[PDB]
Amino acid sequence: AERILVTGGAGFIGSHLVDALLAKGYAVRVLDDLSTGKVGNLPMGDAGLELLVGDAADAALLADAVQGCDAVVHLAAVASVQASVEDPVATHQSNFIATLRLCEAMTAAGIRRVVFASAAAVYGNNGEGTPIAEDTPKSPLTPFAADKLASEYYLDFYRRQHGLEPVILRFFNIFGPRQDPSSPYSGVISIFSERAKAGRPITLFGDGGQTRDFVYVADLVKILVQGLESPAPAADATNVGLGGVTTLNDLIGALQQISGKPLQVSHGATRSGDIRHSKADNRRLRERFDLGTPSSLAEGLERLYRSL
Amino acid sequence: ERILVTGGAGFIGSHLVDALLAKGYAVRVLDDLSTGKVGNLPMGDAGLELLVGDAADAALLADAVQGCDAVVHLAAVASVQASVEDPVATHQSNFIATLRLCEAMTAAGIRRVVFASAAAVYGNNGEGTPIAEDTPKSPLTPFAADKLASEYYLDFYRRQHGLEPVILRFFNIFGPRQDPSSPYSGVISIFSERAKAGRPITLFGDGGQTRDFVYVADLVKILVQGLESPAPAADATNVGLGGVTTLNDLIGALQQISGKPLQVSHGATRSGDIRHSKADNRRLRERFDLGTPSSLAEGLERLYRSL
Ligand SMILES: NC(=O)c1ccc[n+]([C@@H]2O[C@H](COP(=O)([O-])OP(=O)(O)OC[C@H]3O[C@@H](n4cnc5c(N)ncnc54)[C@H](O)[C@@H]3O)[C@@H](O)[C@H]2O)c1
Ligand SMILES: NC(=O)c1ccc[n+]([C@@H]2O[C@H](COP(=O)([O-])OP(=O)(O)OC[C@H]3O[C@@H](n4cnc5c(N)ncnc54)[C@H](O)[C@@H]3O)[C@@H](O)[C@H]2O)c1
Ligand SMILES: CC(=O)N[C@H]1[C@@H](OP(=O)(O)OP(=O)(O)OC[C@H]2O[C@@H](n3ccc(=O)[nH]c3=O)[C@H](O)[C@@H]2O)O[C@H](CO)[C@H](O)[C@@H]1O
Repeated sequence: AERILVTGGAGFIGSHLVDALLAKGYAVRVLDDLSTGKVGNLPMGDAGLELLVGDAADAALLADAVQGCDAVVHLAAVASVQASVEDPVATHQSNFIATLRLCEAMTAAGIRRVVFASAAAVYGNNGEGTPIAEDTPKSPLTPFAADKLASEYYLDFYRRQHGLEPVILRFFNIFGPRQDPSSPYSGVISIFSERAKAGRPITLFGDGGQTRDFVYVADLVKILVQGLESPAPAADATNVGLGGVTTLNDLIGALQQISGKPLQVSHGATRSGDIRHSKADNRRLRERFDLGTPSSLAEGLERLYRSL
Repeated sequence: ERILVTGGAGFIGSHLVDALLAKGYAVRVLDDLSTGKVGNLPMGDAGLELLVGDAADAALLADAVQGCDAVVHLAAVASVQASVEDPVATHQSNFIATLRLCEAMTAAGIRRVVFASAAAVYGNNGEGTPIAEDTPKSPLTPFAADKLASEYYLDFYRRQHGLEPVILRFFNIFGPRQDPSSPYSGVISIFSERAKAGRPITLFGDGGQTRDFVYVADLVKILVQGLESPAPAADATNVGLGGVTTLNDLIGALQQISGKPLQVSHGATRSGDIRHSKADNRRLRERFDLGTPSSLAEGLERLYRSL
């Protein structure tokens, strides 16, 4: 049985990927420092699962972790953009050095396929209010965003210089069960859903007209598995957004209806770094992957709410 | 007023150090002497202070910026090929040193930093076209990705912490003290050393390739203006002259300077070589006082006369 190394596999997106890889018959090795990841997210009773707790920027750990692995999915990073604004030096280790060290370890081990979690943040404000195509000029505004873009550049260098096979995916806004809502900068759907379940007020920053291209985690996981299994993945990046439009106000009403309970909406000022309109151009994604019928917002919110 | 020059013992840096001392600045050099040479520096000037160490070293940088009014950040492993051979080690010099400097400048309250970026951030996208600053980016090596990442971090420190970066993308700089010791050294430093020594040169390709060559003294003038301008622009500026010199032109010009003919061996075209590279220097002309730059023949004669 083939083995998949998944960095950041104990986190929100990773642990769902781990569940799906195991069900398909893969062996899975998780590398995670448990900074936001959780052992309780993993099916520790699965004989096909191994867990290494450590830093993904640690070259000695990566030299051990890649041995016996046939492919990689690189999800480890400090996901909070705001954390990179507060501490660019520390987060640069997790958000870029880990990518560089993984490229070194994969090339030494002879492993070619790596699926990489890049981010819509590399566009910055360029293309706002339009479907953002992948060749939109880049404008990373934070150390996180610049580190994701730098990661793409280095992955492409190892592709051309050393035969690596990167699958670069720029996630738009992912949501669903296990997304951690404990931070004021957690994803808005995890925060809003947690408050609605508890019967407590949510806070809306701005007028609510901001739009996001939300993707339910199970649809992203399908794309991640396809990235591991495709015979000759494209060299350049692929947006993972649906090209859908959801205002925060749409989200508030849909969530309130699903919860069956009243929802108080308090106000706060528009966030300083807030992009108003964000939407992916889905053409490369629809050409390169079989999306099937993705979950609608309502379907994804219901699955989230019913899990808590 | 004291200026910190990281990489100040190198080719461009030491010419800058000379100019800054001549203008009355005190100058502090931070250099690890990997390629820089103390012989490039006017040691015992009494306005010159030399620190030897790693520009990525946090504690050394904290000392180096203390008492400094401005910074020129030239330290990097200049060789693209060394970054191909060792991405991990060169990332420390080519990017971490920039991040650590941003941190040290913010803590010490120093705003102005002139930064040596590079035409390599464009990859091959500039082939055959005047290369403007919004030419799409395609850094092909760790060196080029690190220069561009340095740019992005510098802009983040500008918006988040009040830094004043002057981002300059150098095209093909040449002149005295440029190390001709590598096969990948600048073509002018290699051809000039061979012409002075009366030894054959190797031309990779047909010699029709064109480059936008900039004599180091003209770049140094731009660097000083970056330090002294009252309100520099936030985005990058290409440093080229918009000049077009074929390698066959360069060979003929050097033959005429040296007085002897140059034997020219024929090599294959380098893989990935850009055939036609020219800056669109409109932003340079608008933001800086270019005066009358040295022609190629002028810069070649000054280089050749110093060998
Ligand atoms: N909307 C989204 O969720 C979204 C959007 C764009 C990009 N991404 C990217 O997707 C990936 C997964 O994010 P997520 O939403 O599941 O959040 P997450 O925080 O739950 O997952 C991040 C995981 O990485 C682990 N990790 C962090 N630093 C590490 C290190 N130095 N060494 C080892 N493990 C480390 C954490 O413990 C956690 O399990 C990240 O790269 C993130 O930046 C997510
Ligand atoms: N045509 C060109 O010469 C050209 C073109 C584009 C960019 N640049 C950039 O201009 C700057 C100067 O390059 P140069 O042509 O003068 O070459 P150079 O090698 O002579 O100068 C580089 C200097 O930086 C120093 N240095 C290197 N790593 C260091 C470290 N970790 N800590 C401290 N000092 C360190 C070296 O000792 C040397 O003195 C570099 O950033 C280079 O990438 C040059
Ligand atoms: C010295 C230098 O800064 N080189 C940089 C410059 O390369 P460039 O190719 O622009 O400059 P170069 O000086 O390395 O070479 C210019 C031309 O001369 C040719 N040639 C060179 C040596 C020789 O002995 N014979 C010969 O024919 C060479 O193949 C090339 O066609 O720009 C690139 C980015 O786009 C990289 O940043 C390179 O590192």
